[PDB]
Amino acid sequence: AQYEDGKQYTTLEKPVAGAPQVLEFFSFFCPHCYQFEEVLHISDNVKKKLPEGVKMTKYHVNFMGGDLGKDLTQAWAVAMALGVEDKVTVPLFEGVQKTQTIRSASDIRDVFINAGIKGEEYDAAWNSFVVKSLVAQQEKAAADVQLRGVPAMFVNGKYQLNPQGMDTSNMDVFVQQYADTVKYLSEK
Repeated sequence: AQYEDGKQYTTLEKPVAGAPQVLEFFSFFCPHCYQFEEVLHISDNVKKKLPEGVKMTKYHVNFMGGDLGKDLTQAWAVAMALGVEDKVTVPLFEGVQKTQTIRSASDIRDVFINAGIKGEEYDAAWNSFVVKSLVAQQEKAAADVQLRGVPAMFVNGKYQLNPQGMDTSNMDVFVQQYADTVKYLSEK
Protein backbone atom coordinates (compact mmCIF):
# COMPACT_ATOMS: atom_id res chain seq x y z
CA ALA A 1 0.00 0.00 0.00
CA GLN A 2 1.01 3.63 0.41
CA TYR A 3 1.17 3.26 4.19
CA GLU A 4 2.78 -0.04 5.27
CA ASP A 5 3.62 -1.62 8.61
CA GLY A 6 7.39 -1.54 8.94
CA LYS A 7 7.72 1.55 6.75
CA GLN A 8 6.09 4.76 8.06
CA TYR A 9 5.15 3.01 11.27
CA THR A 10 5.50 -0.25 13.20
CA THR A 11 2.84 -2.18 15.08
CA LEU A 12 3.08 -3.15 18.72
CA GLU A 13 3.37 -6.88 19.35
CA LYS A 14 1.63 -6.04 22.61
CA PRO A 15 -1.10 -3.36 22.34
CA VAL A 16 -1.68 -1.07 25.29
CA ALA A 17 -5.27 -0.71 26.44
CA GLY A 18 -6.64 2.64 27.56
CA ALA A 19 -3.65 4.51 26.14
CA PRO A 20 -3.84 8.23 25.25
CA GLN A 21 -4.87 8.76 21.63
CA VAL A 22 -1.69 10.53 20.51
CA LEU A 23 1.19 9.90 22.89
CA GLU A 24 4.60 11.49 22.44
CA PHE A 25 7.82 10.86 24.42
CA PHE A 26 10.88 13.04 24.68
CA SER A 27 13.88 14.06 26.77
CA PHE A 28 15.43 17.49 27.13
CA PHE A 29 18.77 15.64 26.64
CA CYS A 30 17.58 14.23 23.32
CA PRO A 31 19.13 15.95 20.26
CA HIS A 32 16.44 14.82 17.78
CA CYS A 33 13.89 15.97 20.35
CA TYR A 34 15.41 19.48 20.26
CA GLN A 35 15.13 19.39 16.46
CA PHE A 36 11.54 18.07 16.73
CA GLU A 37 10.61 20.89 19.05
CA GLU A 38 12.42 24.01 17.90
CA VAL A 39 13.18 23.34 14.27
CA LEU A 40 10.42 21.02 13.05
CA HIS A 41 7.57 21.82 15.47
CA ILE A 42 6.27 18.27 15.06
CA SER A 43 3.79 18.31 17.94
CA ASP A 44 2.31 21.42 16.57
CA ASN A 45 1.98 20.24 13.01
CA VAL A 46 0.48 16.93 14.04
CA LYS A 47 -2.12 18.78 16.13
CA LYS A 48 -3.28 20.92 13.20
CA LYS A 49 -4.03 17.76 11.19
CA LEU A 50 -5.62 15.65 13.91
CA PRO A 51 -9.42 15.38 13.70
CA GLU A 52 -10.76 17.03 16.77
CA GLY A 53 -12.23 15.05 19.64
CA VAL A 54 -8.57 13.96 19.76
CA LYS A 55 -6.31 14.99 22.70
CA MET A 56 -2.53 15.03 22.46
CA THR A 57 -0.22 13.89 25.25
CA LYS A 58 3.52 14.44 25.66
CA TYR A 59 5.65 12.84 28.38
CA HIS A 60 9.30 13.17 29.51
CA VAL A 61 11.48 10.11 30.05
CA ASN A 62 14.10 9.08 32.61
CA PHE A 63 16.60 7.05 30.65
CA MET A 64 18.69 9.97 29.39
CA GLY A 65 20.88 12.12 31.59
CA GLY A 66 20.82 10.09 34.79
CA ASP A 67 19.98 12.15 37.88
CA LEU A 68 19.13 15.33 35.97
CA GLY A 69 17.02 13.26 33.60
CA LYS A 70 14.73 12.33 36.50
CA ASP A 71 14.67 15.89 37.89
CA LEU A 72 13.60 16.86 34.41
CA THR A 73 10.81 14.30 34.44
CA GLN A 74 9.56 15.67 37.76
CA ALA A 75 9.88 19.26 36.43
CA TRP A 76 7.89 18.35 33.34
CA ALA A 77 5.23 16.98 35.74
CA VAL A 78 5.29 20.42 37.40
CA ALA A 79 4.95 22.11 34.03
CA MET A 80 1.91 19.89 33.22
CA ALA A 81 0.25 20.47 36.57
CA LEU A 82 0.62 24.25 36.30
CA GLY A 83 -0.18 24.31 32.60
CA VAL A 84 3.00 26.13 31.70
CA GLU A 85 4.42 23.65 29.19
CA ASP A 86 4.53 26.32 26.54
CA LYS A 87 6.65 28.69 28.59
CA VAL A 88 9.40 26.33 29.73
CA THR A 89 9.88 23.89 26.87
CA VAL A 90 12.19 26.10 24.89
CA PRO A 91 14.36 27.40 27.79
CA LEU A 92 14.69 23.87 29.18
CA PHE A 93 15.86 22.58 25.80
CA GLU A 94 18.35 25.41 25.27
CA GLY A 95 19.53 25.36 28.88
CA VAL A 96 20.30 21.66 28.60
CA GLN A 97 21.61 21.49 25.00
CA LYS A 98 22.56 25.01 23.80
CA THR A 99 23.96 27.06 26.68
CA GLN A 100 24.43 24.07 29.02
CA THR A 101 23.49 26.21 31.99
CA ILE A 102 21.23 23.53 33.44
CA ARG A 103 23.21 21.26 35.75
CA SER A 104 21.03 20.82 38.80
CA ALA A 105 17.43 20.89 39.95
CA SER A 106 18.12 24.42 41.13
CA ASP A 107 18.98 25.50 37.60
CA ILE A 108 15.82 23.79 36.30
CA ARG A 109 13.92 25.75 38.91
CA ASP A 110 15.55 29.05 37.69
CA VAL A 111 14.03 28.52 34.23
CA PHE A 112 10.53 28.40 35.77
CA ILE A 113 11.24 31.53 37.91
CA ASN A 114 12.48 33.36 34.84
CA ALA A 115 9.38 32.16 32.99
CA GLY A 116 7.34 33.90 35.66
CA ILE A 117 6.08 31.01 37.79
CA LYS A 118 6.51 32.02 41.40
CA GLY A 119 9.09 30.20 43.48
CA GLU A 120 6.49 29.47 46.01
CA GLU A 121 4.13 28.03 43.44
CA TYR A 122 6.92 25.99 41.91
CA ASP A 123 8.24 24.48 45.18
CA ALA A 124 4.71 23.52 46.30
CA ALA A 125 3.99 21.88 42.93
CA TRP A 126 7.45 20.21 42.91
CA ASN A 127 6.64 18.55 46.24
CA SER A 128 2.97 17.78 45.76
CA PHE A 129 1.53 14.28 45.58
CA VAL A 130 -0.35 15.41 42.48
CA VAL A 131 3.06 15.82 40.87
CA LYS A 132 4.16 12.42 42.26
CA SER A 133 1.39 10.57 40.46
CA LEU A 134 1.99 12.71 37.35
CA VAL A 135 5.60 11.43 37.40
CA ALA A 136 4.16 7.94 37.90
CA GLN A 137 1.94 8.35 34.83
CA GLN A 138 4.87 9.39 32.65
CA GLU A 139 6.89 6.42 33.80
CA LYS A 140 3.99 3.97 33.44
CA ALA A 141 3.20 5.05 29.89
CA ALA A 142 6.82 4.64 28.85
CA ALA A 143 6.97 1.32 30.67
CA ASP A 144 3.84 -0.04 28.98
CA VAL A 145 5.51 0.19 25.55
CA GLN A 146 8.98 -0.81 26.76
CA LEU A 147 10.43 2.48 25.63
CA ARG A 148 14.14 2.44 24.85
CA GLY A 149 14.29 5.40 22.47
CA VAL A 150 13.13 8.99 21.95
CA PRO A 151 11.63 10.91 20.21
CA ALA A 152 8.72 8.55 19.96
CA MET A 153 5.06 8.79 19.12
CA PHE A 154 2.39 6.13 19.64
CA VAL A 155 -1.17 6.20 18.28
CA ASN A 156 -4.04 4.58 20.22
CA GLY A 157 -1.62 2.39 22.14
CA LYS A 158 -0.99 0.29 19.08
CA TYR A 159 1.09 2.09 16.45
CA GLN A 160 4.56 3.62 16.64
CA LEU A 161 5.74 6.28 14.22
CA ASN A 162 8.81 5.26 12.27
CA PRO A 163 10.56 8.48 11.16
CA GLN A 164 13.57 6.51 9.79
CA GLY A 165 11.29 5.52 6.90
CA MET A 166 10.66 9.08 5.59
CA ASP A 167 12.74 11.34 3.28
CA THR A 168 14.74 14.04 5.09
CA SER A 169 16.07 16.12 2.21
CA ASN A 170 13.39 18.61 3.00
CA MET A 171 12.37 19.38 6.56
CA ASP A 172 8.88 20.62 5.67
CA VAL A 173 8.14 17.50 3.66
CA PHE A 174 9.32 15.30 6.51
CA VAL A 175 7.04 17.05 8.99
CA GLN A 176 3.99 16.78 6.73
CA GLN A 177 4.66 13.12 6.05
CA TYR A 178 5.00 12.55 9.76
CA ALA A 179 1.78 14.42 10.53
CA ASP A 180 -0.20 12.73 7.76
CA THR A 181 1.04 9.42 9.01
CA VAL A 182 -0.31 10.25 12.45
CA LYS A 183 -3.65 11.26 10.94
CA TYR A 184 -3.81 8.03 8.88
CA LEU A 185 -3.05 5.94 11.97
CA SER A 186 -5.54 8.05 13.87
CA GLU A 187 -8.35 7.09 11.47
CA LYS A 188 -7.37 3.44 11.27
